[PDB]
Amino acid sequence: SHEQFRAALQLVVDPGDPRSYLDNFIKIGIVCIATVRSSGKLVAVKKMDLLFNEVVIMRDYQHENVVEMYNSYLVGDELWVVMEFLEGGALTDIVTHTRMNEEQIAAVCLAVLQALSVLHAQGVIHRDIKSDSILLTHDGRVKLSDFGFCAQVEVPRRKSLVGTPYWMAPELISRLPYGPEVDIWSLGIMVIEMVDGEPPYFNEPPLKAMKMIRDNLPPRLKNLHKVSPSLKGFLDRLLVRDPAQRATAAELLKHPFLAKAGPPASIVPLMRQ
Repeated sequence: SHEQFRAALQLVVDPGDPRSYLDNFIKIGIVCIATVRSSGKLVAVKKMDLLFNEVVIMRDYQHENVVEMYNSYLVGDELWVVMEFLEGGALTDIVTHTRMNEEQIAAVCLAVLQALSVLHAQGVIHRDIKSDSILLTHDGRVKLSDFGFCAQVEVPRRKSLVGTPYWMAPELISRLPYGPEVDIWSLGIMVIEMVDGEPPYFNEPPLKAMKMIRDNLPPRLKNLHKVSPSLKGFLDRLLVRDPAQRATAAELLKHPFLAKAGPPASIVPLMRQ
């Protein structure tokens, strides 16, 4: 915190306020929810009073798979963010108790990939890809959340120590320069999550795990006993230790595993329980 580091802040932010059109607020828990007098839509804000990276970077972007960040303001020492609110939860409330299928799995994967595919050419990297950063509509539509760790990359390589260890890239843990390909390794660990329910080494304290991520072969499935050879095949391309022999998002859409993705509706009954 500092009011000079908040100097390059205010500028990149709309002025005025939201409660000129928006009004019927209510603390819900996240913070608030208002209404649009023009239509009646409600929004959910997250108030406050680096992190630089969400505001500037993603204020220039919008995808149907990314919770839309509408507008940004502050009164005094307090930032107001209008945001696309959804009721439908995170994939973590699902993976942890029941066992998904390839149709549901395939749908979370390509959904996640539809985002990455444009976020990446656009020169940005999530850096915290895991089930926990995925949100769902009540209807069963799939989106990518939580860009509290992102950054904009001449400068095509990066090396900042960030994310969540059990999902991290070896090149990233190993302090070898990486690119967006890290986001690609993370998907596979989220895949292990969808099949077995947990990320590898999750029994371990994070740091030693980061060693075991560091110097063991790519992680293998404990299930497999109910695993179509196609999920292996897809899985088998994303868990590459050599960053360069690792498959690309552009490649993965063309993958036959993805013939099995289901509609939103096909996903709905997982949250229903």
